[PDB]
Formats: sequence, C-alpha cells, structure tokens
Amino acid sequence: SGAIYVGNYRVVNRHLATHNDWANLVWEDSSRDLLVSSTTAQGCDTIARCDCQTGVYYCSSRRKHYPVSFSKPSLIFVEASEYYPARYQSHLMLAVGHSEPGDCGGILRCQHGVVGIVSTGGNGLVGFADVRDLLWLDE
Ligand SMILES: Cc1ncnc(C)c1CC(=O)N1CCC[C@H](C(N)=O)C1
Ligand SMILES: [Zn+2]
Repeated sequence: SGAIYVGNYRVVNRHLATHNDWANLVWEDSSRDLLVSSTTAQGCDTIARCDCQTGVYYCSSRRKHYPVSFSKPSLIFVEASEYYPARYQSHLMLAVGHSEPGDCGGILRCQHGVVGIVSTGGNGLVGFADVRDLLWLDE
C-alpha cells in the first residue's frame, strides 16, 4: 500500500485504487498502473522535476528505506497477474533491490522530491511507476 499526496490530488497504483478513488477519478492509465483522484484536504508532498537516476525507496516488507540506482522511464514487459494480462508497462524504472507483492505504493525519492511509487518486482529487481512528467499535479 501507499500514496502520494500533492495539492488536491492523491496518486496511487491503479491496481490498488479504492471505490472512493474511482468515484473522484481525475486521471487513470492502465499501461502505467497509475490512478490519480481528488481530495478535500491539501497534500504536502513535493514532486521531483528532474532526470535523477539515484534515489531512496521505502520497502514495506522489510520496514527499511533502501538506496537505489534506477533506469530511465521506459516500456518494460511485465508478467501476467490477477490485475493485468502480460503486457508492456510504460513510464517504468527498474532497480536492483527487494520487493514483494504488498510493497506497491512505497515512495521513491531523490534530493528533488518524489520520483514515483513501487509498481512491479521479482527476481531481485523492483519497478517504480514514474510521476515526474505529470506536470499538472502541481496546478
Ligand atoms: C510479483 C511481485 N514480486 C515482487 N514484487 C512485486 C511488487 C510483485 C508484484 C508485481 O510486480 N505486480 C503485481 C501487481 C500488479 C503489478 C503491475 N504493475 O502490473 C505487477
Ligand atoms: Zn531528482
């Protein structure tokens, strides 16, 4: 589990979205596994606007933050799950690091702010759905 709270927005994994996220849907993209919904309370998370390839992520399954090097946002093929058939997921960044199903939602951060959230994993690799290109989250 895990979300990003910026302004009047809540960003979550699309596969983890609630009935309330869908009833107040702003934008959603299956190819990215992202869903943004509106909120009444104001969010204080800062989104990074950068091209960093190093950061720190929160790993729920170990209650630890881990430093990682991560690839640039791209189309990476993701194995079939109870949420999606086997497809290419776009805007995905990979890193060598631990992840278990249940770790989706954990935030990835650099010195500039919030980079993205855990979205894929397995084989000792972890995937992060990037949010830095979503310039509208700040307006
Ligand atoms: C299998 C597995 N191992 C280790 N870590 C994780 C997070 C996972 C879970 C994972 O990769 N999923 C399941 C939920 C939907 C995801 C998606 N973006 O399509 C894919
Ligand atoms: Zn950065």
